[PDB]
Amino acid sequence: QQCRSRFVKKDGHCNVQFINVGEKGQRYLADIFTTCVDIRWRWMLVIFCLAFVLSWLFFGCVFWLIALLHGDLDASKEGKACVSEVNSFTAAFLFSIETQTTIGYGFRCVTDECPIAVFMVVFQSIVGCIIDAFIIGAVMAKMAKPKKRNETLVFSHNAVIAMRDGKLCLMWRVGNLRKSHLVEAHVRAQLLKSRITSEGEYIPLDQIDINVGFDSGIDRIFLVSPITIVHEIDEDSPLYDLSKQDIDNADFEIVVILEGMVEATAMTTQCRSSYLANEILWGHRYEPVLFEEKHYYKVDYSRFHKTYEVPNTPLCSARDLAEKK
Amino acid sequence: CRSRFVKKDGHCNVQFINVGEKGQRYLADIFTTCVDIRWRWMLVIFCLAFVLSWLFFGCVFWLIALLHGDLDASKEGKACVSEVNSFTAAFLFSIETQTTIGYGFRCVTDECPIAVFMVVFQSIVGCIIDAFIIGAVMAKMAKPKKRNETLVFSHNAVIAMRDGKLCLMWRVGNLRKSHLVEAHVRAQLLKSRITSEGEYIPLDQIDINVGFDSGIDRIFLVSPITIVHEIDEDSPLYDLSKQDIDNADFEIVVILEGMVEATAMTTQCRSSYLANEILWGHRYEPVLFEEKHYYKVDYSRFHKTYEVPNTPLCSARDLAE
Amino acid sequence: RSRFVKKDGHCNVQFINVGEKGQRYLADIFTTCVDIRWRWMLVIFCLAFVLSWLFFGCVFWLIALLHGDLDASKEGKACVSEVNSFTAAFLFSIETQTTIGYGFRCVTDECPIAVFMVVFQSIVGCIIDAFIIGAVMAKMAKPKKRNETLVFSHNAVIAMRDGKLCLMWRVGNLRKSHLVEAHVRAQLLKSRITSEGEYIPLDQIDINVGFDSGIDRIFLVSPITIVHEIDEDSPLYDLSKQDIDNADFEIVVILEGMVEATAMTTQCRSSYLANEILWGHRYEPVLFEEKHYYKVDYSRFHKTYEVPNTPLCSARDLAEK
Amino acid sequence: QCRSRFVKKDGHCNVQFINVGEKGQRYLADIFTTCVDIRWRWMLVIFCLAFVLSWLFFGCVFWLIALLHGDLDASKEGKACVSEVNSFTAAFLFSIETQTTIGYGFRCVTDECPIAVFMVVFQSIVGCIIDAFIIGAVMAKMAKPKKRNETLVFSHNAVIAMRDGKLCLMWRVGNLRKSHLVEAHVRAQLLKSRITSEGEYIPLDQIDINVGFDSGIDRIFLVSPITIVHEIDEDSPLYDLSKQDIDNADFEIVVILEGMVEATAMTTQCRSSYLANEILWGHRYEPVLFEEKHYYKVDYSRFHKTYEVPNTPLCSARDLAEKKY
Ligand SMILES: [K+]
Ligand SMILES: [Sr+2]
Ligand SMILES: [Sr+2]
Repeated sequence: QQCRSRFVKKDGHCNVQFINVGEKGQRYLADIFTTCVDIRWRWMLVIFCLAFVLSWLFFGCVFWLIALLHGDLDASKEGKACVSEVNSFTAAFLFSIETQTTIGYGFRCVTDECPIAVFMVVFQSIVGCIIDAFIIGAVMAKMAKPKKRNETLVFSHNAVIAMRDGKLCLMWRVGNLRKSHLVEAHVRAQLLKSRITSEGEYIPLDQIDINVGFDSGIDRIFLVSPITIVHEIDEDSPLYDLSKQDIDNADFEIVVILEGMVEATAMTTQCRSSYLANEILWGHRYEPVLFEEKHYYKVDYSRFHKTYEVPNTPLCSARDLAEKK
Repeated sequence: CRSRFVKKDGHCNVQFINVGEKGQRYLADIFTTCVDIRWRWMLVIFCLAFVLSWLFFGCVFWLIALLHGDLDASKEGKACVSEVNSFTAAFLFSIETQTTIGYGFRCVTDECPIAVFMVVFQSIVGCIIDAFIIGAVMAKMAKPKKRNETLVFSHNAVIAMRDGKLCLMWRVGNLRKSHLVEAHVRAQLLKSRITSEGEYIPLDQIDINVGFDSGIDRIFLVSPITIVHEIDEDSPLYDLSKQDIDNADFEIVVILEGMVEATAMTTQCRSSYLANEILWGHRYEPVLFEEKHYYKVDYSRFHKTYEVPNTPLCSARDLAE
Repeated sequence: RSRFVKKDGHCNVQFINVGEKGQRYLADIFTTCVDIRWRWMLVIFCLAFVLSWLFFGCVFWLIALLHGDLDASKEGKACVSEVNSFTAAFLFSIETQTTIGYGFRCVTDECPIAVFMVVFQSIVGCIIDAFIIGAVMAKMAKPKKRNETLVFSHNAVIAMRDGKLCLMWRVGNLRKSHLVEAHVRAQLLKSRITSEGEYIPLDQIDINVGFDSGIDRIFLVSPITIVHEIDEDSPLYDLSKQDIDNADFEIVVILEGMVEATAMTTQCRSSYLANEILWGHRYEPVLFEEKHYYKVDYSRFHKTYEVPNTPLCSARDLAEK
Repeated sequence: QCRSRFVKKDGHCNVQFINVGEKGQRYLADIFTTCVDIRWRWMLVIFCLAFVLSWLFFGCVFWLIALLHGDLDASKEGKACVSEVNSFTAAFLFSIETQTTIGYGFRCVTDECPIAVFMVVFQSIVGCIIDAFIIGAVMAKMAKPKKRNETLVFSHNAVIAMRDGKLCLMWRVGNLRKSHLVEAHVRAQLLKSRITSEGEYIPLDQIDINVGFDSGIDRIFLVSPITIVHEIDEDSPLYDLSKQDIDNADFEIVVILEGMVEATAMTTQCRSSYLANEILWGHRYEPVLFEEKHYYKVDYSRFHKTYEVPNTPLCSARDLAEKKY
């Protein structure tokens, strides 16, 4: 048994990667989009709250400092000056809130007594506008543009290698839950092996192909109802020599690919799966999915992941039939 | 009289009965929720949500104001949020503050630390739901949905003589000037078969070689062109009689795939011909509008054909025998 | 003979009657915003929004005069502290829609309908602002549809190479950006009559440049020539030099390509007309070596010279016969 | 030794194109290109200066209309359209209030100035217009991903190997991050300068390397770094090369691995080559994807290294072809 070396659909990559050079640095150099991917709904709101609240507290503190520096402290008696109608540090609170949130309560109005105040408040306003633009841009970017949803495609696990049209074939079918059929639906079949070269060397992992009809052009299936993609057996095929004990006591991963174009959005969907050692039940044909009605046709998934029996099949190897000249 | 898997265009029968796995959120409350609520009721839902936000905030301010300074009225009363004597005062205060309106008729005074705390929280709330609503209304101008406008198939298809053999033919019609990039084309035959071992297979799909290996499938489409399918030994329509053609045992589905300019939408088109639109003989009337500098076409006669005087009926391998 | 059907070389096509299925339902916003393209839409929308301002000003003025004709001043104040009905209401609407809190007038508790009405106008104003800002964002962010940076050549360069006849065409890229998944095609347009004796005004034939062999996906950083070897499968296998000059066959080339950092599939069309032909010509070695540096220069791109010696109509005859 | 790729992507290292200006002039006529060229180095200052110059222009025009008509013409009587301002700073601050929609109640306008209301409604309109322009400009960079990533990478060291009774030009490709690719092409192109049959010096030209385009083994499903075979044959143009021929001569093997990043719309691809000596005769590759006892973990520490094969034939392809018979 192996039960690894595949994408995380069944089992998985099993503790991905190992200690190496890494080179996955400068995360915050371009974290504009990665953070929006990672932050998630859990604490984005509090991130914005804390960032922008500290943003106006810094400026409120500097207004408080300049108010202490100039104006009232020079002469508290009479002294027509700035910080009118407000006092202390609550003055800084209210001024910062009114100016940042563009609220016009009008209790405090700066004047010619503080010529630096106009420059200070205009710089504050432009910085606040920039920060608001950043916030709204981030919220827009996370909400609408990405679409992480691809589960409407499903690969039936149970599969069969058996008789068909006078020859042998191993088959697999796909299903969908809703409408909006795919466009340019490819299909592939790859087999995981371990080999030793003729010169002599241990190759740990090897990829070999299964001819599902790439050169015949029968791969672009128009999928509205489940269909069983098959593979005829021949001497060119790498599986012409397999027995029951051979298939049962040896492990090979038939990884499958159904990369497809979902409707509308330009997200290239792609699904992966494999059958490890025993999911292929020899001599177990498939059942009809017919749900015919007098008026038109529909179907439900009340018979998936099962099989009908066949008692009369050549219980032998693929080349055994070729032996019978 | 069969299933007719062809989708909405032309004949239409596609659906599913039982429900699998659906949920984890309204439907997305992310983007499909905005998709389904197009035009109707989305403005109503969000505007009622926002006005209920004002109602909640103003109710809280009214409660805190009546708790704080309403008890000692008619005796000085230098409490916070002055100029309040009823619910309407605090309600309109919330209206101004959340709409960042600076009327100034309202007041906040000092020594009311809870008031400023709630003011900053409600300001943040107003800002964040303003961002949410602007992002939501943005999505209306995000996905352009179209299934027409320089892409359509033909209501008429026919099998007829042509140089070499009989051929199934079909054209694709257009509306405007715009062209198509990577124009695929495919034909599939749906029928029923029985395995030699013996078992009922009502559903079987076979391919029609329109020249996938020969490379004649990417058509530069500016005027309608009749894609044709030759007849050979590999084809399943090698020799069938008139009873076969007027019988209903096969269905021809035709599929086109393209990408309109200045967009990333993989447009797909599907059409059907069961047993009746295909006719024996006949020929398409040419679009013969070759004139001076005035270059024109007209699809007024697009869906029509005429009849050949005399044509062979069977032929096939008659020369060898 | 002159019914050209391309776009970038010369000529075009037009449509008449065509059933008129391309009728706008005004349900499309992106196309409407694209069509104007910064010409007059800013003016259209600013006048739309200021007429909304005037509508609101008029309705506030009407309600004010409704209350104004009742109290007639010299009473317990009013809902709005103003005397000039039109100007005060207009400025009130302006400042409220712009969130300006000048506060020269008041609100009072005598007009709850005024509170309801200002709530509705604030909602309408925020929705309209969101709509306009979203439209501007959608139009500006979506690119201008450049569709350039790839250029074709002038005339067919039918000549000899490696002892065989061949047509060649080069491609220029003035910028530095490269292409991904660059296809290449070549279609010949002509007129044909079938063996049965019927007229086909327009017929397309393919000119393979490497399909089914893999040599069509060029990695384009230096201007490279694409050539078509002459074989039996080629249509113009052997024919006189005078007739091809008299002939009006049209060669159209397609260089579908993907430009970096986008999702738009570019495509280019060219014009090679048979009325002018340069038989037996060869281009210039654009590649120049600069010791430590390498370069090419497009000053001689649209130029070719003549080989002093070249076989004429070197067919199977006189080479095997 | 002319070429187009030295060791790595963007390895042109030459002069920019000259004598062409047909469609490379109107750089500023576009907005997206201007946003792409500019970065956060100076954008803050650009927006700041634009919007503050709008401020100054509006303040100046309000001050000019105040001089034209108002209270300063006849200082007596309170009949004026501003209850304040008789100074540049006050008018500027009023312009700031109007632009940033603060809402200070310190000043207002009188009904006898229809110009004033016309001016301020145009003021609000243009304020909204430039606010929308700024927010869209700042949005453009945040949402659309423009940074280039290098999750996939080639191998520095490549070898020519005597494997499976034939000869190959072995090379493998590594993936840094865990993410996978969709529709993974692979190509190999030889750059050379030749002379035609009649005797003309052909400039730089490209020839193809048959990695299995027709056999269909090019769409590799990449979760473990896998080598690429070539299976040198008589049809290949590398047959006549000998042991010293590769060293004395030179040739550029450009490799492209066009791929699709997960859940996006970018057709990423990478370019690399080997000049004349990076290819080592014989040699093999260590099991970089070494099996770990529990499950699969892979270390790339030994990625760019090779193991010296004890004994392999050292001759040309024609030599082995003739030695066979
Ligand atoms: K092929
Ligand atoms: Sr605002
Ligand atoms: Sr694409």
